[PDB]
Amino acid sequence: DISTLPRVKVDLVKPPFVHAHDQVAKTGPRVVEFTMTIEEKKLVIDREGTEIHAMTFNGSVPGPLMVVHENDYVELRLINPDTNTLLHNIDFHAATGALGGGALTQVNPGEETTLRFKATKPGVFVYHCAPEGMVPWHVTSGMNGAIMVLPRDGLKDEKGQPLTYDKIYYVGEQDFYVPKDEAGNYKKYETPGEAYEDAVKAMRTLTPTHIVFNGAVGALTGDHALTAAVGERVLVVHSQANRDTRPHLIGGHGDYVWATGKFRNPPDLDQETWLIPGGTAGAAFYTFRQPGVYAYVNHNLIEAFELGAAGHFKVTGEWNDDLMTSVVKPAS
Amino acid sequence: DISTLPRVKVDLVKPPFVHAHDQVAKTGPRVVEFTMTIEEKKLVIDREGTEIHAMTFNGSVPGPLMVVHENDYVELRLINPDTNTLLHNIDFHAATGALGGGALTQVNPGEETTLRFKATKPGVFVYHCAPEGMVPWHVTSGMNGAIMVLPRDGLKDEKGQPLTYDKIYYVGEQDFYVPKDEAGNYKKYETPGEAYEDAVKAMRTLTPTHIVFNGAVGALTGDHALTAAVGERVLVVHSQANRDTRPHLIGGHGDYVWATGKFRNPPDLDQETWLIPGGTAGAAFYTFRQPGVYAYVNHNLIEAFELGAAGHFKVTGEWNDDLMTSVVKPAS
Amino acid sequence: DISTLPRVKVDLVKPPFVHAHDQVAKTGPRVVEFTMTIEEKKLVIDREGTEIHAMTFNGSVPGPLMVVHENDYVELRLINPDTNTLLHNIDFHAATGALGGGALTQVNPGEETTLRFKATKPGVFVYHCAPEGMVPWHVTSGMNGAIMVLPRDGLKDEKGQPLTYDKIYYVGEQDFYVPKDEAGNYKKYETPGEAYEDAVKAMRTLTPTHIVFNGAVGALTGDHALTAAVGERVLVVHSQANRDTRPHLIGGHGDYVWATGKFRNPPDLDQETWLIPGGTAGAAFYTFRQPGVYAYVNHNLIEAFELGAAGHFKVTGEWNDDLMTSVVKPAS
Ligand SMILES: [Cu+2]
Ligand SMILES: [Cu+2]
Ligand SMILES: [Cu+2]
Ligand SMILES: [Cu+2]
Ligand SMILES: [Cu+2]
Ligand SMILES: [Cu+2]
Repeated sequence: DISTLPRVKVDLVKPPFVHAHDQVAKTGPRVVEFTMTIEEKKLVIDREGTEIHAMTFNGSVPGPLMVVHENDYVELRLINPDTNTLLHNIDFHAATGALGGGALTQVNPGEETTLRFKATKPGVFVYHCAPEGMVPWHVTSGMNGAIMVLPRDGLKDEKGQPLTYDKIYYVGEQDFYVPKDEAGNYKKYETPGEAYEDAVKAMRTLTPTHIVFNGAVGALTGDHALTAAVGERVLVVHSQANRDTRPHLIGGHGDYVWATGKFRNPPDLDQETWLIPGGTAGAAFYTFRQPGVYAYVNHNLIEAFELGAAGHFKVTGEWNDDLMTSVVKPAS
Repeated sequence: DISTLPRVKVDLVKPPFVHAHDQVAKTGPRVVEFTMTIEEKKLVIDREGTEIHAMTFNGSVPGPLMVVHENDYVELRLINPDTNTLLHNIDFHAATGALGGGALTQVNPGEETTLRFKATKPGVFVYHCAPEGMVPWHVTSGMNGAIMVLPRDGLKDEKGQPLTYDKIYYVGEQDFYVPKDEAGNYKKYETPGEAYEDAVKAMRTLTPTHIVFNGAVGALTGDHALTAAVGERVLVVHSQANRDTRPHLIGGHGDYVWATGKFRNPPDLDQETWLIPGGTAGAAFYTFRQPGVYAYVNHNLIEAFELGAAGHFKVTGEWNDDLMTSVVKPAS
Repeated sequence: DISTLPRVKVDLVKPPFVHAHDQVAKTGPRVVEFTMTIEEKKLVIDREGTEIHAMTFNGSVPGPLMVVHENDYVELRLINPDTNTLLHNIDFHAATGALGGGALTQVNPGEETTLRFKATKPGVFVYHCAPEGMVPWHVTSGMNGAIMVLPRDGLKDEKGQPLTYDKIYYVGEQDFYVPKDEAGNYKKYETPGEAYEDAVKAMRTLTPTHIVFNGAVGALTGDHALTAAVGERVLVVHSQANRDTRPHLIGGHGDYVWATGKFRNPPDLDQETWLIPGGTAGAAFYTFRQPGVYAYVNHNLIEAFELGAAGHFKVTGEWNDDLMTSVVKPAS
């Protein structure tokens, strides 16, 4: 009887941060209540000032990471304010039935809905908007995020020993398909309906114009670089709702990686680069061993360094000359 | 001595259906006899009426699924009728030697050949035509299928317990590269030889114009939707002879997935989306838990919803409100 | 104390060959000394005579395979002769810290540097040049290779039994993005600086013009085909520094495959095709069972047969008619 279960309301946070949670379940199964408000907004996605009409969950690309435990119930109140122009919904890859909830959550502007589903499978999973006839447009406009369903006894390694993270970050990778004129400049549009056929044409090329982390070129750099300390165990959750990606920590590794994100499977060990298929979330665990700057990239290096799929970690602590040293510094 | 083994003749069926077979071998090793007739034919592949010259095994794209057990012999009689215009052959990824049989099966129109090979490795495997100098043209014109080699004691889960399916479907995913003029309209051709250089040019773009299941946009929808009942265990075999794909059951999961199709390996559990590399067949097992419509898609959603890589399951049975429910239906 | 360890100097060889090494470590940990000299040179990459300005480690594309054991130290002297024009460096995916060494190895023409790192994780790993602001240009101009870090007790199968190879080959797969004019012909450039923006434009299309093994179309064919004998156990290491690939041995299999290259993980068994993500090296082990010609390809068959990603094995020995035979040779 679900009415007899504890309810807990979660207040979500902006990626790449993640709301507070317990890795090992400190309660029995609960109904975990989330609220997200859809926001259609202009977003500047690159250094040139290219501005698109983004479709977001909770004002961000990606949408926030939701975190529950296996066999919790997820209850989501989805709000589509009358300041928006489009119909939206939500599909959870974690859920079973009704197109992941999409069939039950169609909200016109000025409407809201509440969906409840049982999180029966542990893993990281994509969620995204999926309105009938317009699915890839919404998804490639930013309307996706992820949900992590932790095993009730937390994460385990390939031998069944606990893996406990000290920090968790969520990197949502977004492929945008900004329509171009024949000279190659980005086109700009007066209404969503007037943009639609050109959006479809741009998507059909299958060639993204931008591939970004946390919604824009350089979003995870500078004052917004990810941080860690030598010796800290960090879990990076990475999602891509539409297109394959291949994350790589430049200077590091994925010590334990669930490339397709599902925690009943033993992790892959010692990965340099891992493939997260389009429509999947993955998770990588690493213990930092050296200080300094790391780049976290999609290792199609064109996608990383020309199209935007690169962020930074800044790591504090002691340098280990046993692991790496310059013997002879560059010289004539 | 192969002459002392039982022979069994199989009558193949059109995808997505699969010929009758036993999951657990009820006989010792056998010579399993198949016959396929090559058919070059016009096929309408989309809702616009785009018509291509398809090259098929047995009149279908994909070719039929063949099913044998490990250490059976597969004996194929391949017929190229004099009504065809091209040289064809067959390469089995399940076979060992002679380019998978391709070197031994070159049949001009009006010729036939019979190949026998030992199915030494259990899994789902691609087969395709591969004529010297013309390989990707034949494959991307539809001339591919798959063969399933079951373990003699049937499928097993990650712990070695039996997995028995109630139903099996074969989804062949086909990438077509229809030549376009500079305005972007599809070109139409008077002879294969006159089409060839433009086919090569179109392929070289590496951008398919269509990506379809069972040979056409919408082929697995409507009266031809896949079916199941709540509680039925379904195995979906999925092949792609040329290009990576990422299957996803919208509203469901891959409970047990062999993404690269080889049954000596433990399956991946609880998958949302799985990556089947180009030139591979994969297999996913799911037990339906909810009724209604499911979409089975390539989760590059542009490929699914704009280029054609989407089918439907219609599932009968009882709705489970514990797994999913609308708490508050969409309202103002 | 690293000064108390044995030092061993390795003399590298040109791919696809690999320098001599022991699979099982016959000494304790060592400092393994390598030297590579950067060479910028013109390379003809296709049958049409398309000539690019390649950037190489040691004069080859790919760079040579380095082979050490887990917990050895790798000491590399990198030389950038004054006959080159560009700044280069080296990033090892096997290393920990300083962007894989890239931050410590920036060498202008006329400079050299020596880097030492501890090879703490067993596997095959990519190395590549990665100069700040120019990374994908150098990598896609050929400046990448791989390093194999063997477990001290050699390779093991999924049950922990030894796997010993008789022969090893290194196949580096290179994606080139040769700039094209609007008619589609390759453009040719007077200086690197004058080529740069067009190189960037070509890369941004995300569509390689050439995808080659060992630096050119047909490099691993004819007198340079890979060789083996029936019954020989062969390990093929395959890297791709920028783009996903899907190797396949036509007529064979990957008996044991580490698709993402890391030997602490059990191998995948009986693979037809495997996915090596961009920025990764993988390794496949096969025991030949049939003589003749095999094709080793990227199984996007357009990439293989139109863009160049195909090589040959020539295998000597006895034909096994039990595994495959022509029953009825092609006839009217
Ligand atoms: Cu939406
Ligand atoms: Cu989805
Ligand atoms: Cu053919
Ligand atoms: Cu093939
Ligand atoms: Cu360089
Ligand atoms: Cu790298």
